[PDB]
Amino acid sequence: AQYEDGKQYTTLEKPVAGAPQVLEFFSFFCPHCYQFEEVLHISDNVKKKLPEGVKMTKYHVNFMGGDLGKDLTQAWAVAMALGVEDKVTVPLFEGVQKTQTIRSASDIRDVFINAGIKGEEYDAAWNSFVVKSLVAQQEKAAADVQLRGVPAMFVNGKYQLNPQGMDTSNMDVFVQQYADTVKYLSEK
Repeated sequence: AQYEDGKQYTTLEKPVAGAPQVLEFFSFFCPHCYQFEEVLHISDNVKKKLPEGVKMTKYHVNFMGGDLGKDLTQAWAVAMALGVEDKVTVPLFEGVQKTQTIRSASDIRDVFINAGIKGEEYDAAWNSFVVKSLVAQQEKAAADVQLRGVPAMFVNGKYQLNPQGMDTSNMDVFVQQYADTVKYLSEK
């Protein structure tokens, strides 16, 4: 065919019931994730091709960057709770990978302050039980597909995007092929 299991995607031999429709995993420590967000705008181009009613989920992971990795998963939980994903994603990536000015939870906090979230409300979110269960969700979803690498995308709890099986000569063409694959899998 044109889309083949093992080629643009793989199939989970252990499918995950009740999973988010489009589920993306990343780490602010992850170099291809930086590309995916900053150069390729994968998430955004996928959304643009997704059908009516399809919700998109993105979670952070713990298995990169040790102690700071976990802080970043909690901070992403804070970002999701406050709905400020689009204001911190770029400075977190650049603070971790470009300028390397993020070395502690306090430096992560600074990024939110500079993006205009108030100290009081950041610290309240950070310590909140709603953020705790939001961290729990991120971990459980990763555990469900027994995730050992990022970037990763899963469709309908049963298909996993396979970007190595796509041409990378042209970055634009790579993205469209990627988003079209997500759309195809979505309609399966």
